[PDB]
Amino acid sequence: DRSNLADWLGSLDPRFRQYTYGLVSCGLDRSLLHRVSEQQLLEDCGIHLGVHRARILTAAREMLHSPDTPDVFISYRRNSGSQLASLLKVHLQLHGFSVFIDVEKLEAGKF
Amino acid sequence: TKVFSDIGAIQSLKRLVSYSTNGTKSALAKRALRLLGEEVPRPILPSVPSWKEAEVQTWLQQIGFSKYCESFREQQVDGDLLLRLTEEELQTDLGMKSGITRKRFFRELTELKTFANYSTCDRSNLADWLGSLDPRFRQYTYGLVSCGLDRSLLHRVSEQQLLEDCGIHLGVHRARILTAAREMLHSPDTPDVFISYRRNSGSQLASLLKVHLQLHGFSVFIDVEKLEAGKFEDKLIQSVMGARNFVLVLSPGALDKCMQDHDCKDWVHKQIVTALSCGKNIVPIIDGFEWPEPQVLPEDMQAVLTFNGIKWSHEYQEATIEKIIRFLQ
Amino acid sequence: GAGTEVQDALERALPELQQALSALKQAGGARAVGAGLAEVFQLVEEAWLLPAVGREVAQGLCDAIRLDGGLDLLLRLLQAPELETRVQAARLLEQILVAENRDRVARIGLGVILNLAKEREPVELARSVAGILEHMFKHSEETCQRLVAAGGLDAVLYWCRRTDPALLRHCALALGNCALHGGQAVQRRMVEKRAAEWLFPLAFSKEDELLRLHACLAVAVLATNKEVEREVERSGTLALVEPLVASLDPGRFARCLVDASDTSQGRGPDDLQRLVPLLDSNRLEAQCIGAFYLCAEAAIKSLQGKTKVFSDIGAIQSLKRLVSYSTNGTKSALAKRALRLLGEEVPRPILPSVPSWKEAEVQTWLQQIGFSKYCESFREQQVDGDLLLRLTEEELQTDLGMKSGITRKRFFRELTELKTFANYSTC
Ligand SMILES: *C/C(=C\CCCC=O)CCC=O
Ligand SMILES: *C/C(=C\CCCC=O)CCC=O
Repeated sequence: DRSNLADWLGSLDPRFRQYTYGLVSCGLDRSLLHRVSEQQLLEDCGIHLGVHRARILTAAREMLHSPDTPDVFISYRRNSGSQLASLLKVHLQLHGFSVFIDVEKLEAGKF
Repeated sequence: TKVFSDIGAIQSLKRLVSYSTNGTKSALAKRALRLLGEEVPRPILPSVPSWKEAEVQTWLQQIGFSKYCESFREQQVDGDLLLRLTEEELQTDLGMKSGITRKRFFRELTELKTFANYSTCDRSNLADWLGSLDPRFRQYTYGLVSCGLDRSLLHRVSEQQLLEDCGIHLGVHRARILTAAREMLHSPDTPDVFISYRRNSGSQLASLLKVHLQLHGFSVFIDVEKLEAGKFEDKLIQSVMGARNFVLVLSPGALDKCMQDHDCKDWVHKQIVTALSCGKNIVPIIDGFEWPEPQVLPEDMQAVLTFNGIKWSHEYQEATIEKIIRFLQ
Repeated sequence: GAGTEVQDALERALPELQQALSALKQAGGARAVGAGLAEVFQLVEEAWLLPAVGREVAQGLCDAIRLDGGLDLLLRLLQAPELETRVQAARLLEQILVAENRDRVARIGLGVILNLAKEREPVELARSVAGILEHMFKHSEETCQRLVAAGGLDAVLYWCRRTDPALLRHCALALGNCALHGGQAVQRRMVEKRAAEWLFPLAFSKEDELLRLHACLAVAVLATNKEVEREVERSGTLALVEPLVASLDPGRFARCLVDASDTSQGRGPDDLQRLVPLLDSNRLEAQCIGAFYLCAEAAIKSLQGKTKVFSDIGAIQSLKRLVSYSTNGTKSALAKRALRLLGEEVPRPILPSVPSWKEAEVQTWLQQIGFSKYCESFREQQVDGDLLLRLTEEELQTDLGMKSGITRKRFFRELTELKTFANYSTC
């Protein structure tokens, strides 16, 4: 369940969480949910209780409006500076720099 | 060893070795299955729709439905039929009584259909389109290319068609395909050059030039010297007379049959004449040619020696090509 | 008998590989490795006579160099700036390159192979490099996918504008393997690299007949890829196929396929299952190259008394269709020959004017699409031409007694092929 549809359904009503798998199998996710029909919910996703369909479907429709250049490069000896290299990258990536690392393993493709 | 079997590891490993692409993940899988002792399955050829009854039996065994191999052979299901099996056929004809078993079958099939290489049957790469909507959709490729839909036609299909014709069963899925389809409504005697040459000597250079020039946006024609019929090959010269540019491949002695060809019957001789006649842009390409006396040629073609030619070099092929193009009009 | 000799070989060859391993330690500047290379290359060339002497002794000698042999040392020898001897290593590597070595060098050698591929000008080198690439391409989906993208294809294509039999033969075989073994993706890339138009030189050279056949097998397989069909068609090289298959004789090239050393295009159940696609295509340029080759094997394999291959490969029924609904003389001559060479009776072509067919012609076609189980019911209900073209599922089920839905389905599929070939002029 990539979209935590479980928790969404679970917010409508804890008893709804049971329909998770049936919905993630028809492939619906949170973004698609705004488009499903009563019929789909019934046949495809196997929600059987009309009352339940209707509530899911409704809350779905309220989800219609409620859905070569890195910054830095680190060059270093893989044998000695490998440690510092990674460490910096991490730190800088946290701080909003896209970094690149001297992956020294490759010789092909016009030197 | 009984651990792995019960943990549900063996069948999982088999799949990593059946529908594999990566070398490593597959090496490892092979090793593991051997280490457990269980036979290692050979990978599946992915081009399903061109599979014979033999390959269907192999996959039936690697997804363990061997109970059924016999019925599949007796009804000689092959590649095409496999990809098109319905629940009914599976139940009745192939004799899979259990709904739950049908369901596990189809689940295995859908994995196949998704790994399939559909190149032989899909001219419009509908596979990749469907696969962009959602990787799980790629499984409908064959069903759509069989109703003949292609990318250009897709904008016109109905929900009903998708359901019945192409056998997409899940409404939800139909609806998404159909929608993205509708967004695809708005998102759906004279060659330039002729090369005349001796098929025995200049055949090499001829082709080479054509290729190079075709890359560079000239439509070329070649001296396919094999034909004598149809009013002394008048069709041959319709091409030359129409060919704005005329490349002559001058190999060492390319003008042998042209030499004193008074009947104008040698195709090379003929062409030279007709090009000269039409006042065509003649570019001789010099690759070992020693220039003869014009008098040894018929008068109608003597003047072809009076066109400035280009030295051929295989070594700096591209450079030579650019100069030749420069000389073309 | 064979093993005794293989063992005998290894008893000399392995210490000879060690005699080489001593030399393998140094460089070829002073021909320290140079002699050693010249030795072991020719030693495995003397042992390359053994696959012929026996049947594919290649494995034995190769495994020696692989498992513990200086296989990796030869890969490093390529890297070694002893260009004079790096071609000698390449020559040797090209030789010692069975499936075993191929997989191993796919892990390591691959990188160095391509690093050495970027070297172009040295012709002798290039020959051996295009050589290793040719074997490499025929390894795995991902191995192609690699080489193609990495300029391995771009190497063989830049060497396709050269003038050297072996170089050219190799390039042709490569683009062959690359088209065959590689995926959809690989193929698209080739055609978009202008590979179809680059096979033209090879296919247009009366000088070399085998080069042509190889060159055309390649372009033919590309045209089976419906998605790239048109681009191959407009290349011009696709028209150039059919004449060629007429010229040569399958028998003649069958002899030349005995001694393919399973390095070029050796006889095997693999190749057969990869030709059947062609025999089964739309393009008749493919169905020609298809039949030609499958006929060359229909010779050898019957001589080896192993016909059972074709039957199982699904080749026989495919061939029958090429001889039933045929138009072209060549593609049909070839088909007839092949079926005779396998011994299986050759079907007479079908008269295409279906709707004027009598009950007799319906029985004949029922037999050539193998539904003989049903011939009797078709005669008892005296189905003729008109009725055949109009059969419904219901009639087929009930009246003609085809119980199985799946069988009905295969029937109709065969019928639709008929209806499409039909001459409907009378009606
Ligand atoms: C060893 C086998 C496949 C792995 C491919 C390695 C590619 O790099 C095939 C044998 C299957 O049992
Ligand atoms: C030899 C047969 C057909 C080929 C036609 C040649 C045309 O050029 C017929 C015999 C069938 O078995």
